[PDB]
Amino acid sequence: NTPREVTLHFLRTAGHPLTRWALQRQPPDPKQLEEEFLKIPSNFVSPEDLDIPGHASKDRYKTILPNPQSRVCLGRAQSQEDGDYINANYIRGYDGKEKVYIATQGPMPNTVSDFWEMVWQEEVSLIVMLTQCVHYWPTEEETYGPFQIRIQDMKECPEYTVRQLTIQYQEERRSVKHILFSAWPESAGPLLRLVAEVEESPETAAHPGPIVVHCSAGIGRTGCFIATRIGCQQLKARGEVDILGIVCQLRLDRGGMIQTAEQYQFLHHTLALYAGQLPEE
Repeated sequence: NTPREVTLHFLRTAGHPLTRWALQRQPPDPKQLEEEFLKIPSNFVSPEDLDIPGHASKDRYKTILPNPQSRVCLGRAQSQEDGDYINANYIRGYDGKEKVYIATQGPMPNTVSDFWEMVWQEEVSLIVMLTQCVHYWPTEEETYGPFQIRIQDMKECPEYTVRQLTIQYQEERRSVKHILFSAWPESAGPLLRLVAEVEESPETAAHPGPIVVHCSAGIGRTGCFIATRIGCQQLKARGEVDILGIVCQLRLDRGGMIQTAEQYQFLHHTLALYAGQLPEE
């Protein structure tokens, strides 16, 4: 069978379930975790696999491309702009539940309207931004294509900034919550606090929409955050986590999720911290 079907077979059958006790008390050593990560195929799509004319000006990186099986197709809200193309994929969440996250690259000045279009059509109530990219949100009030965004409220937390945005499209207004994480990491503390912030965030849309997560390329820091979230959900609900199975399921939705083995080993560390933080009850 073809190397492409070898890739698909590995990402569907590989799994290393770890009990809450094994993750905390006897975890795989870094050498084993590194070999395990290196076995996982990147699942990158080549420019030859996409037949979407005029997409290259929309991409930040020519090598990092959205998988066509699960990419986000834009609607027709924009007039001075044809094409349904955005560098973004739908990500399955806990138990392979459909469209729980959208992993996307950092918006370029020419893709800012495309980004706000996605937020509107997908009924997104929450955006998580991971950084240490152009500012696509206004300081007070800006118009981006057919969309008007206004800052309603802004609070400063020791680790992330929370903005309450209102997106306006003709007669319709929607509320979107925006969290900007600053420290991305040295420690996993701030990351679990970010996850708790996401967990405490109410749905503000008519129908539950996916959570937009981005960094710059939308695969590295984006991939860790989503894997942490699902991993926390596995530990809370089951008492075990299959980290290898999570990463593999991510690679199927978007190629290249989690770039480095350091990120893989930190992922084990974060979920180990979370396990100790669970109710006693």
